[PDB]
Amino acid sequence: MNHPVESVYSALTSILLPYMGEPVPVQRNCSCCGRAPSEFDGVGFELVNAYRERVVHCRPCQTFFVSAPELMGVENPKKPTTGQKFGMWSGVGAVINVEDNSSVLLAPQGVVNKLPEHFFDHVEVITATSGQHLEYLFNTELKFPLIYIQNFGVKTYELVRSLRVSLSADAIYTCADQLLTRQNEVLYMLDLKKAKELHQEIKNYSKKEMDIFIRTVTLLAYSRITPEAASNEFKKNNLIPLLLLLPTDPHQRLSILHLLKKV
DNA sequence: GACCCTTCGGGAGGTGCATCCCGGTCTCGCTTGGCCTCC
Ligand SMILES: [Zn+2]
Repeated sequence: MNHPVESVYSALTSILLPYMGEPVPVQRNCSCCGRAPSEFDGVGFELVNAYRERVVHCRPCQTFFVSAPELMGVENPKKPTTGQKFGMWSGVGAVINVEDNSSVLLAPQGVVNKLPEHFFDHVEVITATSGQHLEYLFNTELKFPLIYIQNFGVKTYELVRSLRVSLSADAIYTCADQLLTRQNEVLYMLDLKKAKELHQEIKNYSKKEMDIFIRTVTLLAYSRITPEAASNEFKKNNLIPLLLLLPTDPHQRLSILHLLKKV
């Protein structure tokens, strides 16, 4: 009930209830989220995946494995009778406003084309690829708390177990269907407040100065240039006030630099 | 049957010629249904 998968379900995949079906009561914890059945009210969906594994899904988890061609379009013409699945979407992002329960679907142009017009009524779909997700996050006024599924992907189990609610702009969790262990959440943490202030301060610097700053920071983060050389370049180009806004973590530096080079 | 006394100075390069060219890969880290066999 009080879990991110329920939030995304109610906001985004509660549009496919009429093609979902009646759950079959179960006694084991859902294999997809992994949470105990105490919050599923004792019921569940019994299902077999393409690897012939007996899998239980809860009401939120099962929505990712539902075929609704009449609502989500046909994903592959070679298999008409199965449609686009939220758990099989790769390169498709989604921002879930938990408090408002509204959702925006950042899908590429091909996915938008495959979606029937009935889908756009329930879900507001903006045409954007995986590269323009950060553009949408940057420009749009996000409402918190929210769940930012950067890439729905195909690893639905790792997407559900990666779902983290982003309470504020300081730490926006980019869930991209890769298991969000505490060891790789730095790659999936988007510090949009710092990125926005760094972009605001990038305006004071010339295009050449900002290209030099970005290249120096990227090379240093990959240990291609010595810190002495990078410091010399920063001092010669007067980029120290930019550096004071950088996180000390090189992976965070790379993430925010990707954000800057996208905007 | 004991020492003698051990040389100088020359003069020590010149050239030529330093290639052509190939030809730089497949992959794959996921799930699903369709189709094809087959216990
Ligand atoms: Zn579940």
